[PDB]
Amino acid sequence: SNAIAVGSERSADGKGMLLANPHFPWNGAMRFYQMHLTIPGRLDVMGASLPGLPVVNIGFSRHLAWTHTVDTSSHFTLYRLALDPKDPRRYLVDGRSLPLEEKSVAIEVRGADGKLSRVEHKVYQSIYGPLVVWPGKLDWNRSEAYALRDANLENTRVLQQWYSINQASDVADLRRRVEALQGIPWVNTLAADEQGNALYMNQSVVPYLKPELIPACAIPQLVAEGLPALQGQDSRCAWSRDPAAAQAGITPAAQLPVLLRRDFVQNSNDSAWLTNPASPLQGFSPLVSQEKPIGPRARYALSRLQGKQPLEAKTLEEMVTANHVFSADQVLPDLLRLCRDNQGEKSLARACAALAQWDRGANLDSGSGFVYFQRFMQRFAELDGAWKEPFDAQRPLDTPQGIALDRPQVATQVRQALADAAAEVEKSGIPDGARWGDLQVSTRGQERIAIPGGDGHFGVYNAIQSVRKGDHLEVVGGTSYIQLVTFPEEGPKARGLLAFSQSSDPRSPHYRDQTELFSRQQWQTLPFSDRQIDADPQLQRLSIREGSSDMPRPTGLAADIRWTAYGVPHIRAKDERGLGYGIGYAYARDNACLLAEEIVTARGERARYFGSEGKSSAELDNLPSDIFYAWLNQPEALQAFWQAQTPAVRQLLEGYAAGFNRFLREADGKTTSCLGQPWLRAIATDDLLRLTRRLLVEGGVGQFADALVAAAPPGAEK
Repeated sequence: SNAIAVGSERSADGKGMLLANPHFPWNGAMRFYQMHLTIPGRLDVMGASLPGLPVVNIGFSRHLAWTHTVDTSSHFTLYRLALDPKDPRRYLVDGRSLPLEEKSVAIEVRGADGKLSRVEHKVYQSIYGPLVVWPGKLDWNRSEAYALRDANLENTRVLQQWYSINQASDVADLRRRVEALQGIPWVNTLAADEQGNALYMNQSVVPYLKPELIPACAIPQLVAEGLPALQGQDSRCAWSRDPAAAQAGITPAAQLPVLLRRDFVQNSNDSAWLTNPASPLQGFSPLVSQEKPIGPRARYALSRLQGKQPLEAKTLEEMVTANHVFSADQVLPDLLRLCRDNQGEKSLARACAALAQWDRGANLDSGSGFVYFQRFMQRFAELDGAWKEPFDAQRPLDTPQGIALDRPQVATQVRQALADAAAEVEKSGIPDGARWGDLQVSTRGQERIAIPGGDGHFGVYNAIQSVRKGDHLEVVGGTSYIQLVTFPEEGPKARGLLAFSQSSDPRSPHYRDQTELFSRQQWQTLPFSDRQIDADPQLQRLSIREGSSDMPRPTGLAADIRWTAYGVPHIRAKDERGLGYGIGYAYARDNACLLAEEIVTARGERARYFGSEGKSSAELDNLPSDIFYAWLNQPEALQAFWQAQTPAVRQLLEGYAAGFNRFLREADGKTTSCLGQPWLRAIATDDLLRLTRRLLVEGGVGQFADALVAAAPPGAEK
């Protein structure tokens, strides 16, 4: 993801400005959805949300705009267990042998003969949490095992936190509300307001270790490799408690990175360190933020942001729409000289021709030199000491740079890498003169739409990730909800797109209408004021209600919904229950089948409906996925989560479930491709809690779902 907030000292109008370019999946449980929420007098926010959540996750209001990027802080720790020498199912803490707890979950599996069979699976747990096995790295033998403690399993505040963000007035209010609750699971927050403040916060839920414990409690070999691993045989390595923290064991808000400026702040998934290089952020826990070389996207952004010239909205938009492959700036000059040094090497002629004509872009009409450049860079990354100027901590924005062609060993390996890359490109089936837009597409029914952009690891700010499918590259994730917000006199001016369009259902009018615009890179107004909404010739309006009494006076659930162009709903209600009612109904109209599928996943019922050979939209096998979510979303966990919700959040969720179900009752297939399927059914608030918790652990134990399912104690092997 990318984010840039510009303040009064650098903006062309002297006010705040925000570019939100989150990079997220184009399908599944993290597919963004645009909506505008209003409870007149006290809530008025617009942006995009994630499936099943009745709050705006990235968006803007009258005076404020905010967005998020995945951060580099740890949101869990691994614990290396010391096993009981007498018993591999017991482990030692302060030399005392403790038994592992055993939790069995039962999964129903649809077999080839259509019958259901029951599968029982044991999940072993320690005082820290479940055991995890990565064969060859985190084993469970007779000496050691590994447990995982996820900090967000106890974060019952996540929905309250975004509802609170949705009510924030300006940057200072937003900061207060986030630091007060500490409900953000695993993202940075960047924001700008009309008075020209630009805010960066690494304010998320992070395991807390007092500084004196961190070197003693770490596992050096695992930490050096990138895992937050601690000594689990020592009770002194438990997360530290500080009553200023909102949650037992997490890092107090005052110890997390914050930068409040009036020039700019930026983040492209590196640490807090170089958010703005004029004020580096340093001295934090390694669980929080480290001074690691920035990736090419952030290096690109900083190359465009530094200096003293004022920044216009158009400048930020074109940082996305230029599709510049910034990694080429570092190697392509040296690479093209090697090409000029080896004319008549027939093995390099096509590659060198394509790389020389190339516009250095990932545009629809960029030539095949992009493909040659990608395959080369995949090999260049594996070479040792091939940079002319290696990374230099005192030049962290300008290094590494160039190829060390003057060393004949580097020259030999680089030329071989280019030959191998050329061979791979030509081995694969791609026409002569094919262009990048001819290769990378998003399928919509039986047709394709050409998609610009390229992988973010090549320094394309418009990051697009794709996989080979048949004859093409199918987009699976990247640029998603785009929002560029400025604050002129009359109200917030928001511009952007939802790259993959509002609806995942091929029957919907809003299945590919913004994707056509994304292909052409034509961003649109995001209408927010009543005047803007009223000016839309596509405007449609629906009022819905159901429930208690209903008279001699207004009772029950009620919402007013207006849709503007591209199927963007604007939901007005007098309370949270009515607001949720409108959200659930509108979301179901566009995405009922998606939500039903993701609820099956979060209920651990994939194998029941689809058998063991299928996968979830997260690409986990159905039965391991079911085991994980049956373990994650046990009744006791859901009940405790529900009991911790505020009245307002409970009401939002109750309304959402009722509005979703209202659409299902009335649907006749106009926009719903799965009517009649046994897994498309009425939902409950528990189902929304299952989705919420599934999202909660995406920064923690969820990433280890396969490792949890694989964790079993050794037998009698040598």
